[PDB]
Amino acid sequence: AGLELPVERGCPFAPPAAYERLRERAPINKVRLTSGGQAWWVSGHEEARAVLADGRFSSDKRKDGFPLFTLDAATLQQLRSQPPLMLGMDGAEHSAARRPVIGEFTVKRLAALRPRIQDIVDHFIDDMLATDQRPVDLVQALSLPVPSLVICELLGVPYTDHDFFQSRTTMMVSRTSMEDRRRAFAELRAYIDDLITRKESEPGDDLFSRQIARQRQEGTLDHAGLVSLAFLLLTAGHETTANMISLGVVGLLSHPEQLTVVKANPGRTPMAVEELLRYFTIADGVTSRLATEDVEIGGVSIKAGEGVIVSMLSANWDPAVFKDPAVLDVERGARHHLAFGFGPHQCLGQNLARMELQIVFDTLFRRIPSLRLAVPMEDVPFKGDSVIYGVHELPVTWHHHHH
Ligand code: HEM
Ligand SMILES: [Fe+3]
Repeated sequence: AGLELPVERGCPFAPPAAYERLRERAPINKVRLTSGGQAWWVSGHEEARAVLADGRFSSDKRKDGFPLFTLDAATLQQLRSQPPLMLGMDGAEHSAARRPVIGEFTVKRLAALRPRIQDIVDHFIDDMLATDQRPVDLVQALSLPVPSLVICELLGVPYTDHDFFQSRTTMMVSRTSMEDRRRAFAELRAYIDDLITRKESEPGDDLFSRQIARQRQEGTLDHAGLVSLAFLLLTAGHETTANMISLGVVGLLSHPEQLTVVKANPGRTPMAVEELLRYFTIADGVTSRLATEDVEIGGVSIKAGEGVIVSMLSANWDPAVFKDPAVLDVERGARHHLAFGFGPHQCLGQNLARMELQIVFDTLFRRIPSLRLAVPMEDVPFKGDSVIYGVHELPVTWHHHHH
């Protein structure tokens, strides 16, 4: 297996065959990188947690040797042409960047947000129940607009702007035209920049306001840093969630017995959302690291300066922790999944995500119980060649009845 990673996700109900055969060989294997390099590939679940929690495996893209797995040469160069992202800093510097935002995702904080989320979901579910289309693309009706608007709600954009925020955000993930996206971000970075300025003078009940207040009361303002935060949040939480919604439906639909459980008792939904996250693990290899020291792990001696890639999808399908990992079992209480990562960088909005999905799945199947795929499974175009797994478009329908 001189194989060169990454390997495309060809089947949405089983990870690349090569992945399993790699784990069967060892918890950690040195692999070939299509990008040209070479790096360590962690397939074992225990080792996955190990590295992701071990600070010796840096996430700083400013370091020579950082793996070009999910990164371009140009993408790496861009990151080295601006301040580091939270997703790219270590220890103290990281902590300092995360502490001031941890509060925006507490149980209480997110609790007050719930209603706003429900309303957004209900709205689009409505728009669906009134479409003049035979088949409807669940991706453009639900998947995309929901996470984006939920986030702008969080940041604090006025309701009177949802349409704008929805169109630019949606285009920033456009499939065609590298310029449309560029033009999308552009118009947004402008909106957000001024929106914040407005907030500085007469705030409200949003993240922006609360942030501007802390910086003032604490040390001093950082307009750019705040503008940067907004995008970090939108960026790391829009497509991931969207794709999770898409795959969540397809997964639930392709497993009736499981869908009935969720549809029968909504209290079982939260645990179902966890199984769905493990099952698909759409962030698979975004957890690339750069060893800054020599480390003995997984029975392998990793030398400093070498790249380390943690495969979350591989860890979440590790049979040594998840009995029959190949089966979609909403019932299993198997905690410890890594779809959200592990360690210092574990997903900051993992709970906002859990909330969205939970609300989306319940509402969707409660309001449109007979929802089914408008086309055969093999026809649904999955984003199997994308860094973050998902589905390009998902045609669907339901039964319009009479009494
Ligand atoms: C919906 C599915 C989502 C998945 C699967 C997901 C997954 C992840 C993963 C795996 C990481 C760690 C990456 C690494 O360590 O290199 C991460 C980080 C992060 N995610 Fe998400 N995420 C999701 C949604 C969100 C949402 C909704 C937000 C909030 C807007 C969010 C905010 C973040 C932030 C800020 C980080 C960086 C944390 C840090 O640097 O310490 N994520 N996410
Ligand atoms: Fe009726």
